Amino acid sequence: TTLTLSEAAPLLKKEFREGRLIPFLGAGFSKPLKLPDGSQLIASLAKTLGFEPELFDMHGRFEQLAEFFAISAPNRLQRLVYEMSLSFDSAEAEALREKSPMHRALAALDWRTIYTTNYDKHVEGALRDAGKQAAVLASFADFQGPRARDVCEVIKFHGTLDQPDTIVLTESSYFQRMALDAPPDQRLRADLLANSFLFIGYSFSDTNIRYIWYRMNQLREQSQLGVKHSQARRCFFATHGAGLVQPDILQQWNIDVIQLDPTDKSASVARLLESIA
Amino acid sequence: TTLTLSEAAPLLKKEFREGRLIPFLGAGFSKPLKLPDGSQLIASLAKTLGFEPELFDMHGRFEQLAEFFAISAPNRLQRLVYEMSLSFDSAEAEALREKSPMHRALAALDWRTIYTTNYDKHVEGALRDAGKQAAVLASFADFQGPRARDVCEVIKFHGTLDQPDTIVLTESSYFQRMALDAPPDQRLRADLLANSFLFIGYSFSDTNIRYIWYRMNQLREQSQLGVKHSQARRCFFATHGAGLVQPDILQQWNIDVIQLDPTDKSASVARLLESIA
Amino acid sequence: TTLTLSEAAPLLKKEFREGRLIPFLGAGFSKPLKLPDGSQLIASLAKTLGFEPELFDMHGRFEQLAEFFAISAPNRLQRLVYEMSLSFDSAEAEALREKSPMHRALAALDWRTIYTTNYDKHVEGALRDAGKQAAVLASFADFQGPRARDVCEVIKFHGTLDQPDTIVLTESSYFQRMALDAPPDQRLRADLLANSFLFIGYSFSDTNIRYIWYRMNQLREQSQLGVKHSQARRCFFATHGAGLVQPDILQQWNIDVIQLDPTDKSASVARLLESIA
Amino acid sequence: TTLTLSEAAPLLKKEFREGRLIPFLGAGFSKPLKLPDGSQLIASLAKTLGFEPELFDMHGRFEQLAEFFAISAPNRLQRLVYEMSLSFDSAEAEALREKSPMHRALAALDWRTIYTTNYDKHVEGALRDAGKQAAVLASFADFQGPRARDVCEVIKFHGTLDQPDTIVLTESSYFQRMALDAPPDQRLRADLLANSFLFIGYSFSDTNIRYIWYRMNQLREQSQLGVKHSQARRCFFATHGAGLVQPDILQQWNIDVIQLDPTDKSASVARLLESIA
Amino acid sequence: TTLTLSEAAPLLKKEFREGRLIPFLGAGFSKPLKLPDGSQLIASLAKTLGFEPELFDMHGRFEQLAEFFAISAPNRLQRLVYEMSLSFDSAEAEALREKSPMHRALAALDWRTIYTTNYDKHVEGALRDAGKQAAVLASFADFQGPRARDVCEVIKFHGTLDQPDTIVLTESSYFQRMALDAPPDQRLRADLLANSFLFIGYSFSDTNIRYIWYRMNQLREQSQLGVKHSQARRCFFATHGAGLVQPDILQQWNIDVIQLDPTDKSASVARLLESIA
Amino acid sequence: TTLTLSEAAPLLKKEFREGRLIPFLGAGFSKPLKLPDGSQLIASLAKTLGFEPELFDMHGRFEQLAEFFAISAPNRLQRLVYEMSLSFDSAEAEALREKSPMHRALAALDWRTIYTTNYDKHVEGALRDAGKQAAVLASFADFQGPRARDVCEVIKFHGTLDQPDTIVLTESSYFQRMALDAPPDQRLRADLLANSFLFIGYSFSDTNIRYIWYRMNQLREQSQLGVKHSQARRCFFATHGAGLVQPDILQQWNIDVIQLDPTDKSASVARLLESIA
Amino acid sequence: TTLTLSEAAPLLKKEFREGRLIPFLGAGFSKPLKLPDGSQLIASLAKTLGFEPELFDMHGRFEQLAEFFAISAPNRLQRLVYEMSLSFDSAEAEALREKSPMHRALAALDWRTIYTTNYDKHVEGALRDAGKQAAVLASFADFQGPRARDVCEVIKFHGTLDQPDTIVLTESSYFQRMALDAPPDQRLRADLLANSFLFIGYSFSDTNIRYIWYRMNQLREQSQLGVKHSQARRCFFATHGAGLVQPDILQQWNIDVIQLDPTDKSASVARLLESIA
Repeated sequence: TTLTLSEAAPLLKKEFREGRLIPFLGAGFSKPLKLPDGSQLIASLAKTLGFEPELFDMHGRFEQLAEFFAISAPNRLQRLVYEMSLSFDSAEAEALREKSPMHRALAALDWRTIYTTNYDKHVEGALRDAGKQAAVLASFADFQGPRARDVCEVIKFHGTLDQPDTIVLTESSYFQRMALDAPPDQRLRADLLANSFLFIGYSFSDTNIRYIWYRMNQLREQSQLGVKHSQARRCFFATHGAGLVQPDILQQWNIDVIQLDPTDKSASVARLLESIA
Repeated sequence: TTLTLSEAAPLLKKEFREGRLIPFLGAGFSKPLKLPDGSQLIASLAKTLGFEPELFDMHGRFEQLAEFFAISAPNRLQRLVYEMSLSFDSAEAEALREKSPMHRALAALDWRTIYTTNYDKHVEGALRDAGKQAAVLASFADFQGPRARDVCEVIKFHGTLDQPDTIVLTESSYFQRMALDAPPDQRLRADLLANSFLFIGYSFSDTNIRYIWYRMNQLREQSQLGVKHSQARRCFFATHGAGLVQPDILQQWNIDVIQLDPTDKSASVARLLESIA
Repeated sequence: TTLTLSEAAPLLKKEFREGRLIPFLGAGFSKPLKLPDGSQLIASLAKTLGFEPELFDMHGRFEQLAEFFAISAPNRLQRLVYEMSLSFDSAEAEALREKSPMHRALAALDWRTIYTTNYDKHVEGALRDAGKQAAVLASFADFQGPRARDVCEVIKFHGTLDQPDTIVLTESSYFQRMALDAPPDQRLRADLLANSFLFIGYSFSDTNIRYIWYRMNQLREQSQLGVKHSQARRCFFATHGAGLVQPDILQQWNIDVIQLDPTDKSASVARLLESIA
Repeated sequence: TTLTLSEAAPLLKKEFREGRLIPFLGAGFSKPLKLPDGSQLIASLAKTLGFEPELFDMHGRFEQLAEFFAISAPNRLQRLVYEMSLSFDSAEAEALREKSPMHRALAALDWRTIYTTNYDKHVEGALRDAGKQAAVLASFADFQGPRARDVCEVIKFHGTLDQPDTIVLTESSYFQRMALDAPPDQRLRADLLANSFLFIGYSFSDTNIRYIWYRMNQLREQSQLGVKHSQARRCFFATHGAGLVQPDILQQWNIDVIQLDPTDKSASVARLLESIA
Repeated sequence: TTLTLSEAAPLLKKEFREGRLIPFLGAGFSKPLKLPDGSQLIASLAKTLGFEPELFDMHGRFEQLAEFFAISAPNRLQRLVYEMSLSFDSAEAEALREKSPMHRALAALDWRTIYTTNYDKHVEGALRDAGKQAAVLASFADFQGPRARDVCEVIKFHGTLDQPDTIVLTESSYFQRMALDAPPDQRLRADLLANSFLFIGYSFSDTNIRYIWYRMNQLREQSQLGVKHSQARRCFFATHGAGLVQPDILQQWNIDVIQLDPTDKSASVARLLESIA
Repeated sequence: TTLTLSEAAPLLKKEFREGRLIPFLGAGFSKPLKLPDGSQLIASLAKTLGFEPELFDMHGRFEQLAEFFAISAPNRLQRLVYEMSLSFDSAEAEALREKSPMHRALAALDWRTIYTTNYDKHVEGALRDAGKQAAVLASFADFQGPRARDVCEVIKFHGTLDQPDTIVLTESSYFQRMALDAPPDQRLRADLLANSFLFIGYSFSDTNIRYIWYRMNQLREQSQLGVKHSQARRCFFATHGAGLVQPDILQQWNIDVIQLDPTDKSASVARLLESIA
Repeated sequence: TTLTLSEAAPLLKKEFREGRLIPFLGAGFSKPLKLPDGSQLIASLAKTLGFEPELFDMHGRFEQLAEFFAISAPNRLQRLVYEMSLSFDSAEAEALREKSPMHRALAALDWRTIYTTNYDKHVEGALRDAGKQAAVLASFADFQGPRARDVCEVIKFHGTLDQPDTIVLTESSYFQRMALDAPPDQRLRADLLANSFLFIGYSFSDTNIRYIWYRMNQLREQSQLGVKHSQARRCFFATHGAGLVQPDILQQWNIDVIQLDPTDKSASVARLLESIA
């Protein structure tokens, strides 16, 4: 129950010719940019509170340690968003983004909507490197602004570093995004009615994208509760290690798993995006 | 920011004299009963599908492996609920429940409402051993039935083994209980307006009780959105290892952490419940 | 499809002996107290804005005219709540409440929970006249306070005049109570799981109690979505003019209509409450 | 250093003929209306918290006991404002206000501005009984509303019972009115530049009107800091017991003390207001 | 976001019929009177100190050069106020004031309060030419004096030339008027609670009236900090060149910009004041 | 809601190890020195004005009777400051200060800043008896003078007897210190941003330290009006009789009440200061 | 009335040996770091709103154009703070800060307190390059945190780029900092009582530092209003072009002007800071 590269290529091409394919890009898409972890950044900020960096990492997950900065030392949480903006959007990360085959193969296609969950600017900046125009959508003021219909709309699903109050990084902020009331969430509610999604750069043990995968399936079934049940467009999830139990769970959430070649991570994602063209 | 046994004893006693203390019992409360794990039970059922037991456990969490039985081999999921009912409610588990000081100290108090998240019958059966009456509340038909006001109402928050369609064990069933629409959820929505909760038998890395801890705090703040902000009754969480970061997070969710003595797990919980008397 | 007085009397008595009957009292229950209309009060306050009283009533419903005071002249809306508290809870209204057979027959029964939607104090004051104790529940601070189990809890579903920020009288406040997030709403979510309701003092053209009648039925059906469908306790609505189409609609909302004698309105309600005893 | 009735009568008449006399009415002006104390009302509300009424009065001043309701039981503070509105503005208090010679002698004069610090409506209602028009000014919305120049403006310096969020009764609300930032305070800042004040109904041990007496003098001296020092209009304070040290202190705060006849309190105030005519 | 002449005429007329419109007149209102600059006057007085007139103007703003006379040669600062009184209030300036259509259209309306920031007498003298009475209010002794209610009160916000110690012309005097403690400032604190302002004769680059525009908005928001936020009366600013960014800033300071016809400056202001009639 | 000696000892020790604990010493700290009352001293000076000492005390509070000397007989007010300097700083008061355990336990700790409100020299002289250096700060010339960083700065909040023009003893001087413009007040404005305060030697009925307790809380909340609300360091107030209502009021002013043993007043304060060490 | 380099060197050295000299660093101190203007940055962000960059600069000052982004397009104001943090704190600005003789001569001295008004980190980073420790103080949470007495405290008077809600850059934020209520303002109120200030890097036409220069002088004179007038420590302002009128104004604001050599701006500031050593 797992597609290969050559099997999924005519399936993705059919969704793209009629304009109904939306990429949903994760943290693994920014892997060739050699960015800092963030868990390494939050551990070095804990030295001022008396923590050793390996000892502060012991006390919980990354969003739980950021919860601790949000309530006990709020000036260090703003310091964390500050030095991620210097690191994730540095000039060295732009130079790797010029030569990355993943970001070139993404920008070679005329997308209409691109979703991403990472905070850096390298999804839009890939489109600017190809001479294309992109519109960042993170806050209410971004949606209200005018733009042309030719422009690909890049929705920052968890905020952008240039709008620091849109960042979803604290554990309490992840829990209140489960109600789906943010402006990126309301845009997702209308796009799942018409489109198929291509999830790239996630792991099966994320537990946040798994709730989104569940909740998208529940909103598709709820949208056809009184009418006869019609078949929906199939979503996709590109993986390098699919496993043996998790692809069967994802079938019932309207998502087919695509096994990519695990020898070179960045090349096999680039061959997937070039087979859509 | 952590209470001890002697510091939390007058705080719990003040809530109990005016009838506003509700225990919320977890899987660690059934630890002295020597029950099977359930993850061990689901691994031995996977031998018929060609899995080694250590290899089937590798492919995900326990609720995710039960999701796999719910969609690929539904007769093995009903087999799992069957042999948990033979194991968790066996005669050997009742005999340990007679002599358990945790279950005796729980039943020595005249509670009005007891919440529990585990499937076995040993919360009510502790009350039956003390000569007291208990009313199990898991489904809609349980709430509709008549009972006296003297009877302690034990709400099975995740179902009961004698009503197998109420069991919350599949991963999709955990995700749809986050909307809080079940009859145990609607009872919780009214009890958080008036009561304080005593959480016993959980870990900080549960990620399901953490959403409940968040969502109870959000429903308290939402219930006083137009009126002036008044101080609510404080909830409590008894732990044997509190850590160093997690008790500060729980303070903002209206929950004080009680450090119990970690040398004997079962005795220190029993000294907590006897200090309320 | 309409019950009479003698037909509904053993049905109401069976629900009352096992403690599962809750009155839900409307504005028609305070009809013998000779209170001012409120629409007459809001029209006389509009003289300072240049309106004739018959002309200000023309421009919309009562909750819509109170919306106009909430946004254009907020000191007149607080004046309206002020002079309803002088009028609805006057000493002349208490003296009629002493001799009212509706309020005496209500207080002759040992209720556990009484719901009411009107702002005046005459539901609790009927219980105080019979020597019984009542607990007013309108805000979050009311639920948090201590009380005995013998005391009948009177939940003010639309607020109380002694807590003016709990009053649901503006049109926008009626619309945001449709989400059912207030503390009287969260108490209603748990009481519909176990109880039957006796609606007294409403009209079929209210359009606010009709949404509540719909939404209670939807929450009963949602509470048994996975289990087998069991039969719920039947609710009741006492009327003096039932009509011919509206009682059939109410049957599908789990509500039986009771036709009372329309010659004397107050006496026939009093004969209903005395047949429960 | 104390004026009598006949000595102060040509001094008050000269300020009134040129329209520069403003009454500043205290709690002693509502003494013939036989109102409840308020300290008696707050003591009877403390029975629900377990206090005896003589024991709750022991723990502090009246504004300090109202501070205790504002933070520990906020629904009882709104209950206090509720039952003062039923008591201070009752029909029995209006009937005594019809026949009170103090309120008749106040309304027989064509005032331009009347200040009062008590919450009841009996300063305006005295003017309505004489067939005159009055404009209540307590909140920002009251000043914004239109009115004629003939109408006497009655500024409620500590709020009105029909606008309960304007009430200055909590101790913290008295402390933040010392900064003089409320809309009645900003009106007082401009009226002290041109007018003389007649303080009626205070005691020397009030400690709130003493700060106002100090701060008015400081604002007069600050308003002529660069120009040559000119003589200001003299303010007045009518008393029944002047004492021996306190009238000399008030001379340096630009206030002359008028000794009234202490045998009948209400008659001697009425002879003062009739000598102005 | 800019009103025209015909759009703002019913808005100004509605504020004037209910007596809540106050003009706030600047230096551009005395432009047709052909007065000397003052910066030209202070430069010619610097010849005695060894300055060329174009060189003395180089060393700072006009209020900063007057600061230099206040501390290094105080007899030349009094000389400056002397020869402004001979020049700004000359007989030639009165003869132009007789025939000025701006000053005739101002005096054709029955104002209650007129604010002005310029030192000359031509705001009152316009009212004396129309046969109307005016009361100059600049110092504490002016407010203390008696007057009738029919008389329009003209408050000199920065002093008058006949009271030379009230002149606000030194830079240090402008800085200490930012605390708003002068008698014209205390009158402004009470008038912003009830009135709308018509600012005529200023520029956007003044930086002194911009602080007043900010501080009036802050005092309106501070006056409704505990009550519900009600809508205030809108202020107005008549301009001949509005620009493109500055009218949007003024919207948040409760001020609408009125674009007047820039071809004839004096005629378009006169058409504005005649449309109010 | 009241700490004991052993409960508050680790809380005070944590603030002291990081140098953020400032004592704020009242008149009860100079109680073992057997000083004259001052109210007894001002009554004996009134014999020359014709007053009996028990009769002069009747006419007002102590600061009000000192107001009477400031305006009617100014040479007796300077006589009062003269004979307090002979009495409060006598050689007999120094000998009791040598053996006082309160003053020894205060000087055994290396404080950085000590505030006191009493006029005598016995707070610095306690530090000189322990061989430590102290710097008295009362006037502007004291702050301007040079000193080392090792020296504990003792700020005389109400003046010192060796600088008689700094004494805050007249009622008008207490009222003008409520604006917080004195040099001890400006130092307090910066120290509340970083430090926690230990109030020793006051009563709940002081009404001057209650305004300071209010105003410190208001300045903490004003200092974080635009940023997210962070938790401040908790202040402390040591008492021998705490009462039952007043400790709850002080909780909202960021002050925890410490109940000391009332059997020996001086010993229980000394055990508090030695538990910090 | 202007000091030279050699004349001011023993005056600055005497204030530094006794620890009473505080630098107050402006935007001209970050001039050798080759930072972008900010007015250039805000003009390039206006291209998305339809402005040419030379045309958007025409419509007002820099803080007024940032006011326009704060109310009409708030996502571009956060974009401005974002790309100043990438530009002002870049790695190229750190490398120039290593070799800057101004920043080396500043860090060669053991300061106790350094004030700065610019947003970049190069005042602390100069101290970190010399192996010294610095503590950034911008928000309330910064003052509450612990630190040693050896550490130089660098107070960011207008905020820091790593705490974006502390930035004072909008025109309305400059106007509300004139009340001096921010935590850097409250620290300035206590430091002017004891210290002398060295202002480096400002112009005479700033109009914001001129209000601070005025208001510091007013707070020194207010702090000695009742005592005899003593001479204060003299403040200093280093300039490259002093002019001819402005140094005489600054003498009355307790500030002496130091004329530095205008041929090399950065070298003459470095010779000033090395003459203090």
